Amino acid sequence: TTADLILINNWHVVANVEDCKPGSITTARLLGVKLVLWRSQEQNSPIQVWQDYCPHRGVPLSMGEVANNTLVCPYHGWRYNQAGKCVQIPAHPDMVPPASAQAKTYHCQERYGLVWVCLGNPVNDIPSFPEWDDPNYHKTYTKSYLIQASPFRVMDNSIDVSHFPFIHDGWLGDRNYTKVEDFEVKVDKDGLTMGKYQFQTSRIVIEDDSWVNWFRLSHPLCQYCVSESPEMRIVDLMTIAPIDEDNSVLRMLIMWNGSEMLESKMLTEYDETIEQDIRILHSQQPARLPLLAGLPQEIHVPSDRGTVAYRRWLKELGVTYGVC
Amino acid sequence: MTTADLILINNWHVVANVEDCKPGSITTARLLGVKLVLWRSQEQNSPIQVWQDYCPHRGVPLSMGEVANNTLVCPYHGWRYNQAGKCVQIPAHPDMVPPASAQAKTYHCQERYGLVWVCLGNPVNDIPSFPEWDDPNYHKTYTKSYLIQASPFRVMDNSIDVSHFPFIHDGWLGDRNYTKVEDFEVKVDKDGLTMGKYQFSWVNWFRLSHPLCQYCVSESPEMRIVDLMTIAPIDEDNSVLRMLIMWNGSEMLESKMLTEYDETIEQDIRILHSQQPARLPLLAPGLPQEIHVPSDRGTVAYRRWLKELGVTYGVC
Amino acid sequence: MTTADLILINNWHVVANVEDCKPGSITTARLLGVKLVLWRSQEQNSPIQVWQDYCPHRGVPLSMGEVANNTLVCPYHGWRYNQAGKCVQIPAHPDMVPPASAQAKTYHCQERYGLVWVCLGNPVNDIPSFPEWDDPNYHKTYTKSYLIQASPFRVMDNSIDVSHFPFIHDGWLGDRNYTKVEDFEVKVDKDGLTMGKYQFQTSRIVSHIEDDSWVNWFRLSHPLCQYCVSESPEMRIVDLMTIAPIDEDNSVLRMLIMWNGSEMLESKMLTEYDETIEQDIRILHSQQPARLPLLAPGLPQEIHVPSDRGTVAYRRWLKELGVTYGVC
Ligand code: FES
Ligand code: FES
Ligand code: FES
Ligand SMILES: [Fe+3]
Ligand SMILES: [Fe+3]
Ligand SMILES: [Fe+3]
Repeated sequence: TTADLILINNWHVVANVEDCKPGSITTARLLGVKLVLWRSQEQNSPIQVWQDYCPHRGVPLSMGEVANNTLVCPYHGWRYNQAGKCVQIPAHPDMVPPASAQAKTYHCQERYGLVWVCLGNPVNDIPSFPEWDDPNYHKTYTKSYLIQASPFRVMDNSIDVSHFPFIHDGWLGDRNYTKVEDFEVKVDKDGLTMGKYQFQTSRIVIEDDSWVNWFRLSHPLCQYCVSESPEMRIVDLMTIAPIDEDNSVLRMLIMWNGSEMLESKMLTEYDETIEQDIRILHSQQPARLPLLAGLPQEIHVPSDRGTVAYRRWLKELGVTYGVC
Repeated sequence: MTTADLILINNWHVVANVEDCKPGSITTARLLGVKLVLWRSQEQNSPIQVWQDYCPHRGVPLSMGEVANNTLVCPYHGWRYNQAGKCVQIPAHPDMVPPASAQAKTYHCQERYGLVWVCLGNPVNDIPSFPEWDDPNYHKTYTKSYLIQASPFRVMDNSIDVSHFPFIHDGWLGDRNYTKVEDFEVKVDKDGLTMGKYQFSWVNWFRLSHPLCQYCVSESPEMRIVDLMTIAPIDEDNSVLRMLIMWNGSEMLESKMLTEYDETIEQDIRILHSQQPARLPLLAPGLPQEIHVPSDRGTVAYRRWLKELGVTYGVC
Repeated sequence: MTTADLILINNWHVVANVEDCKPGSITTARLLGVKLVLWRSQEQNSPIQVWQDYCPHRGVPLSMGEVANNTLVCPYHGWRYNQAGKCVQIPAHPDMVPPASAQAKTYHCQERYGLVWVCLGNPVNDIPSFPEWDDPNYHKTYTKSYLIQASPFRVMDNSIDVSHFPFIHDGWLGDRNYTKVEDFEVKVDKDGLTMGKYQFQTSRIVSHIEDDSWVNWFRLSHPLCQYCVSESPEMRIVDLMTIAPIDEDNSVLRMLIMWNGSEMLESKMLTEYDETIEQDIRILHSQQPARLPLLAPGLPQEIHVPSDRGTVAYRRWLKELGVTYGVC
């Protein structure tokens, strides 16, 4: 579509590396752009991420096939090498393909088992995830969640902490303990950091009903969360793929230093609470996130200081896509 | 799809039947482009609140919450709104007095004839009158609601139209062998529009003081039937039709009367859904202009009335 | 919606097959954003009327009515319209003189090749010619009608294209081992767009295994109809493809197929066309932008190679004709 600079020139997860097998074709959408992801059959072949579009007659390349180290358009069989250049036009086998015959290619990097894509010029680093190679931690990935809400409303809901005892009653919050103690938030050059805050709840992951959480966003659509009890530490990297201004894909990478056998329960806790959030996200109007300044204007109370700082951060960053 | 037409925004409109709103219940409706939430506390005889279905904190519909004591509680962070619409409790800050702006947008609501009437503006006009409501010799019945994909003014146009009876209502209100329409009278003054007696047996007349409500009278030597038809204007292109039917014959006719009304309402809806343009064409304006014959005098009068009232919503 | 393009409004378009308009029948169609009603009286050999599907009294579709004698009767108040579209009876006022405005909007209709052609405007062009129609050497069959969510001009672009045969029609109209496209000529002139004889290699289900060299040729005098001749040393197949432009983004494709060979080939002829038409539709539905891009020195612009000379010439011809509907 018509996204902004902090968005176009940043890295976004569009797939799990396990989604992209050798010789395979898959698709995604990012910032209004249709993407094709493909790999040759070679062992550990790299992933190409291109705009899903043959410039000859406008057919999606994802409808084609991988042949050797090339992607072949189904309509007239033009073949594109790994750099996106047309190397063969079958109707004219002795013709040099015109230089214009080329797919639009994007930057792709595999990191944390996720496929990261930059549609522009990649001036930012991929967000840090310190536990990735820590041998004390195990990992698991949630399924993806397609959410009919603005990506910035999706992240707003993930920075929100006061909703835990209501839509997450029995999982992350306690309807008996609704008060939200004070906490600190700072927005600097490291992005947005929400400081330590304690909340009363036990988790399927029992007398352990005191958890201290904090989180950081260096990237407005990624969040690194740390949730700690005396017994265990759980971290997660949530990535929100902005399909367009009104639709999102949520993925979460979870790591924990307890027993590896907790994996099933971890995925259940996250699945339950994600779907609880999605019920609210789908209902919110207007769909795009209102920035600080028909329907009434938003109201803020002190426990909204982090979601207020997020709206302020988005404005300073110059975000206009998916917001209002 | 909202309106500034005063005759619409400053008027009363039926949005529900009172039996639909039990104590402790939450229901939804739409009126003139606005999403409404209707709720009652669980105490007996509790009043009906009708609000814009929206929490001003983070934009969640209040209808997704729950009724607790005398309050409607938003599901997202549990802000509690009392029957007057004021937020009385913000659970994250139990000792804080909520901001003055933590307020639901509330609308006027009145129960009359067993229906829930709502005014979204200033209630300048009054609810249409219905004399037989106070008459112990008349039984009453309510049709189900009918959702119609047509402009509410085209819906009312079809109810003022009387020459179609022998065609789409053949066998029920008309007879294909008697198609000629005899002369009848219609006047528009500032009591509204009033169809003079006519007959296709049954002698009928009707009047509208409200452009989307109709009071019909149908009389025979045996008995007389009155109905109050109300057309809820959801937006410019969608309507909810209800009828309140009263009659002074045997009460056991109810099942048949409901069937006769159901048959002919559905015959009308088949026409209403097909008509183009969707908005009602007013007089003197790639589709040709309307044609009028003498038996259209009532629907012509209706188009003239709507122009004098200044209607622009759902009309062209 | 509608178009002011004269080449489209003042031209003839197929909207139905004559077999779907029985005496006494009412059917519907849509053409260039206009809703049509097609009807016939019960009489033997009655003509087909094609009118705007609209009663000017209160705006009801006349197609919801019924045919009575030689009139179409609106269901709402029973106004009766004769074959010329004039209202002859207003039942509420049986003695009145119906106003001149009580008249359906009527269009030009003409049955040819067993198809119903309609002109919404002033017919300055003729229905395209299909010489084999009157040849008793030739058998005929009609495909079913295919609703396609693509611009009618993209649908025709795909039918002018020949280099795609060995790919999406591999095993039917081409061979993945013979993908080179021989040279051929194209002309845009008084006749419209003509692709000269083009030889390609394939065996086909409608002929013998060794009959594996075919020669195609086609002419469009009308930008949404195509007369195509496909010939081998063993058989000659001709077809008249017609694309009904429902609106800018939706089309109805019909094909009338004739061949000079055994009448028993009919089932195989319909199988081949159905299989290849559906392969073409899979591509058509995927193409973006939806409207056909014209020539012009967001999405990257089209590239053209020499075997595109016919589809390039088509884009040039459409601009020369003044087409703006369904093109970009
Ligand atoms: S459209 Fe891709 S090769 Fe022609
Ligand atoms: S959205 Fe209603 S309490 Fe926060
Ligand atoms: S709308 Fe056709 S006769 Fe009245
Ligand atoms: Fe949550
Ligand atoms: Fe009726
Ligand atoms: Fe084809």
